[PDB]
Amino acid sequence: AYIAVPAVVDSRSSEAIGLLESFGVDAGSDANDVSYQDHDYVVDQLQYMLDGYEAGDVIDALVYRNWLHHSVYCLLPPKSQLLEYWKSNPSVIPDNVDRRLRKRLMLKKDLRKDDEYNQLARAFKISDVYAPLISSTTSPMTMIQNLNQGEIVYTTTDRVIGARVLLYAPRKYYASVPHSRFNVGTFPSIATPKCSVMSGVDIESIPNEFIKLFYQRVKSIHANILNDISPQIVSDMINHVDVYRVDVVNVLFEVVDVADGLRSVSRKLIMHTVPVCILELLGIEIADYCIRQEDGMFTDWFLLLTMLSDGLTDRRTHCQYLINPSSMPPDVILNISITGFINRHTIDVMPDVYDFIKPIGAVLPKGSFKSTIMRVLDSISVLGVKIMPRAHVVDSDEVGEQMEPTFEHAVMEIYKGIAGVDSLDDLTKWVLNSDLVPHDDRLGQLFQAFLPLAKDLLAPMARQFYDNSMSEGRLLTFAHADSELLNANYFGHLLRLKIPYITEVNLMIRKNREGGELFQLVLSYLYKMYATSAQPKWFGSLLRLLICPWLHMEKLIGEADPASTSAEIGWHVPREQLMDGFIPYVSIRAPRLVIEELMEKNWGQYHAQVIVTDQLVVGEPRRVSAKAVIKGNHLPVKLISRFACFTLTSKYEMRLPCGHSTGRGAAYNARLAFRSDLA
RNA sequence: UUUAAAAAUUUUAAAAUAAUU
RNA sequence: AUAUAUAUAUAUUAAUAUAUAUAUAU
RNA sequence: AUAUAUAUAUAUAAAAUUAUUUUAAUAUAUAUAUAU
Ligand SMILES: [Mg+2]
Repeated sequence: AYIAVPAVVDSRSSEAIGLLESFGVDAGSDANDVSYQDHDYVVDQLQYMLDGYEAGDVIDALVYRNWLHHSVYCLLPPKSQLLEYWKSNPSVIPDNVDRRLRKRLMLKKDLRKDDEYNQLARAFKISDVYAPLISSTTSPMTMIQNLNQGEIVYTTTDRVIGARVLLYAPRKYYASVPHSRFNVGTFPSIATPKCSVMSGVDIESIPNEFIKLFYQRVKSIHANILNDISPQIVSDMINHVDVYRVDVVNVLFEVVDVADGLRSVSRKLIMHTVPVCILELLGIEIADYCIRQEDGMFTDWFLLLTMLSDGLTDRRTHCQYLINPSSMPPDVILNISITGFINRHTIDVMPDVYDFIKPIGAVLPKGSFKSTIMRVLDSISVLGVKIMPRAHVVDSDEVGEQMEPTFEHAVMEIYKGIAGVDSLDDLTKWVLNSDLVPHDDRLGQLFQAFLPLAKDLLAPMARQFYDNSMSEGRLLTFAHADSELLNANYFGHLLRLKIPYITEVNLMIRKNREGGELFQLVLSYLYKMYATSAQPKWFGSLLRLLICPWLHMEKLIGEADPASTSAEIGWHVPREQLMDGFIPYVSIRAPRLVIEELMEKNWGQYHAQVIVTDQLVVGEPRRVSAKAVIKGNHLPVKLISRFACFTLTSKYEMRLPCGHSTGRGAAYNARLAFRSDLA
């Protein structure tokens, strides 16, 4: 038998990870008959072969492979070096080769200029000697056919796909498996009657993007002849822990209005890739739930779910939904009822944009729940780590509040430029009519005045504020539009974000804000008009990274020794220059065997000017604030491998638990240095 | 009966000088 | 005695900054 | 923890349009002619 899965299957590691409990199969037992297959090199060959050929030809060829039929290529050097190898060590010559050619190669002459051997080599071709010879222009369908029928195939090129490539001659003449009745691996085929494909995982959620292309192309042409089997059917047929790889499903639920004992389904939705660990933690299963529980504010485990995922779309009309944040009708979600779970798979929580250790700027619209998400995020501290303290995050209003006329006060006086308004309430009435969605022309006349305030005041103030903030440690900073972080030249990762709710209603729900609620809302419209359209991309994309890796590591280092499983890596200054103390800058947490490996890495080729001060901090541990400015290069994440759970924010500060006296401050030209205990 | 029209192609890849965006 | 071209032959392949180790002194 | 001398290694400076000038021995030896 043979089964194909949407994932890169390997015979070494895929047994360790399993992949079958991954996709949701109950293979767990003394099964030892589901033998995997090596498709790493096959994916690499597919990528290399799409470079020259066409995707349709390559995929429609590779689909007709009999993966349970062992075979192999072996490439020949070109004709010249081939003949050189025929000559030297001549007792390997196939008998097809011409009698004259063999009789002339068996001679010990220099072969400098043999008048007849030159002709005999000119009229010699490789294709006649070795029978199955693929081509330099094979037009690959015969490649897969010849791999299907036979044991060895002879190529004169490297662009081949289907099996491994073996060398024919020694390296000089070139330039620079048992079955188990339940074989599995990627790349479905239709070679036999027993090839099956495991359904249950959507096509748009496949993460590899080459397996994804292969599946799309094969499933749009061979839909009616493929054998689909779900994870339950596969289960019935059968019957250095990596962090940042989490299992995700999505929840199927509908809205219910249980008034006076009469159930009434109202709407059906899909939560779109909440991670499985959070559903396990919160104890979510098939039952009814109330998602407010008091005073019309969400119960906040529901808020955590909605903020840890992508967004929910209606199942009737396949479009996004954006559930209502208020508690006023027409639409109010007060009671839901989860009904099932569909496609499960792993994803890489580490975004590709994040490779170096640097600050993070998360742009959100105005009316989002930034305050409540901060209140909910500052509490988590898994292994005594405090993954996101409240002091490491920069509020969105801070850069505008630090001005003599603050920014919002500066824009409140904008009604003087209009032809005639005479008051802020008349401005809010002249802009949007008797609901939101203001008049676009009037909003444009207002934006032409709002813009110079944002380009001439806010940008110059922010260009200094973000520098001052970057000096004193990594911080997670928010904003109301990417243009704020782009005009003011912001350093760090620029993550746009978005929330699954209607943010414009929060601007009416919240009361005690400067100016009327209508003014806050018009201000949000102006920021949204100053936005430079680009994909906001689902706020949960960040919170999933923030939370998920720690929960997994808590299973591995839940009970080990804190001294043996810990570390900290900061800027070092020698015991002199007191006219040793290091600023932390990072706090690693990982098993002992990886701390041993991190203990020996360089960590010293990274420099920065640390400027210690003499100011005291109200916090308990007696410590003095400091600063630091990296010079040359930034710490890449590869050093802190995928097996440790580090922190993303940190303040710069030094503790002084010896001879308490703060003298004069200074700059010292620190050097990075690993700092753990004995372990 | 002897003479003659002859091809005006490119975008010419790099290295130095000068002018410009 | 010098050089140029003619035929052949032969060999042949073409500023600043930083890091590391040695030594001497503190 | 540092200073000086030494040795080794590394990083840094672009694209386009226009016009002009230069890019088939490397060397020697024998036989031929010529010039100084
Ligand atoms: Mg210019």
